[PDB]
Amino acid sequence: QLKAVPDIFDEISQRFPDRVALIFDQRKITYRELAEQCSALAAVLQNNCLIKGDIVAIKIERSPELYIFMLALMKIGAVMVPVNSNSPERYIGEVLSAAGARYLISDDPGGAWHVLSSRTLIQNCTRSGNYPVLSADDPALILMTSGSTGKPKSVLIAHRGIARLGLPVPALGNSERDCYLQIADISFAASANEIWMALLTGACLTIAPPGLPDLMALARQIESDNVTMLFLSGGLFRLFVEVSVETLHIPDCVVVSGDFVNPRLFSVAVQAGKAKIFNGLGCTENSAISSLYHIQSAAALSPVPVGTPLPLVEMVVFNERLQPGELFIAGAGVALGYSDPQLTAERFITIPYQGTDMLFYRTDDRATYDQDRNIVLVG
Ligand SMILES: Nc1ccccc1C(=O)NS(=O)(=O)NC[C@H]1O[C@@H](n2cnc3c(N)ncnc32)[C@H](O)[C@@H]1O
Ligand SMILES: [Cl-]
Ligand SMILES: [Cl-]
Ligand SMILES: [Cl-]
Repeated sequence: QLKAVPDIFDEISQRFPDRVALIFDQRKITYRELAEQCSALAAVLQNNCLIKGDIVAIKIERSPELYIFMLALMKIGAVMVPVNSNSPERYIGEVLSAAGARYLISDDPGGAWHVLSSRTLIQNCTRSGNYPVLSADDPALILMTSGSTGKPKSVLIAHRGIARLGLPVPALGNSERDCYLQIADISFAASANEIWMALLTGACLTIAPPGLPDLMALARQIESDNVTMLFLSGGLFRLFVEVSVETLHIPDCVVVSGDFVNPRLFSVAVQAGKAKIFNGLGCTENSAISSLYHIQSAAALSPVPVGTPLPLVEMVVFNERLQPGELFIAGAGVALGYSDPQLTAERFITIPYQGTDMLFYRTDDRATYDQDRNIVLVG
C-alpha cells in the first residue's frame, strides 16, 4: 500500500528532520528545512492559479531550488514535465506540446502555455492550507522516450511509480544513512533513482553542478560528501573505468544502467576495490530503475544479466504467444500510458500470469532467463 510522494516525504521529513537532504557546493539543507520550503513554495504555486492535475514543465539547472520545485509541484498534485536545461528552444516546444503543458517554470518558446520565472516564485515565498487528496495512481510526471524508431512519445508516470523508491532495496541495503549523487538529467527516468531513493528514505542527495559532467569535480564531490550509492550511465561508468577506476570504490554500491556495457569494463571495475558493482535495467515506462545484478568476482563474468526486480516490480520473459523470448514488466512502476491512447494499447497489455490478470509493459527488449534465476537482455 504505497502513498503519494508528498505523503511519503512528509513522514520522512517528520521522522528524520535533522538529517541532511540536499548538498550543493557546500550549502546544506536538512529535511525539516526542505519540508518547510516545499510547503512555502507549494502555497506560492497555488497563488499562481496552479491546481491539481496541471501539466507543469520544469527547466531549472541543478541546484537546491530545483528539487524544492519538484516536491512543491507534487505536493499540490501537479504533473511535472522535467526538461533538459541544454535543450534547444525548438525541442522545448515539441516536449511541451507532446505533454500539453499549461505552464513552463524556468530559470532562464511560443505556444499555449505560460512561462513562469522560477526565481520569482522562490522570491515570493512567505505553509498555508488546501492540499489535494493524492492517490498512488494519480499522475505525477511526464517523461519523453524514443523507441527503436519513432519520434519522442510522452509517458505518463503515476505517483506509485517513484513512490516505490521509498522502500529499501534488499540487494542494495540502502537506508537513511546513505548518500546519493544527482548527475542524471531530470528529463531522464534514471534521474528518479537518485532523487527519490534519497528524499523518500531520509538519505542525502548531493547535487552535481549543472551542465555536462565534470569528472574532476564529480571525483572530489563523491569523496568530499562520501557518496555511498552511485548510479551511472554506461558512458560515465566506462569513462571512469578508463581514467579513474579508483573513484568507483569510494561508495558501497555502483549501479550501471541504460544500455549494454562491455563485460570487460565490469571486470576491471570489480577487481579494483570493495564496492559492489551492479548491472541494472530501467526503462521510462517503468518510471525508474527496475532490476539489479551484483557482479561478484573479477572472473565470475555473454551479456551480463540485469538481475532480479526491485520491490513491487514484476519482470517476466514471455514467449511469442504472450505466455512462458521477450521482456515484460509489471508492478508499481508501470506507467499510466502514452499520450497516444492507441499506442498505449499496443505496448501496455493485460496478461494472465500465475492466476491473476496483470498489466505488463511490452519492452521490445528480446530477452531470456538465467539458470540461477536472472533476467538477461540480448538484442
Ligand atoms: N537506465 C535507466 C535507469 C532507470 C530508469 C530508466 C532507465 C532507462 O534507460 N530508460 S530508457 O527509456 O531511456 N531505455 C530503456 C531501454 O534501454 C535498454 N537498457 C536499459 N538498461 C539496460 C541494461 N542494463 N543492459 C542492456 N540494455 C539496457 C533496454 O532496451 C530498455 O528497454
Ligand atoms: Cl540561468
Ligand atoms: Cl524525475
Ligand atoms: Cl542542470
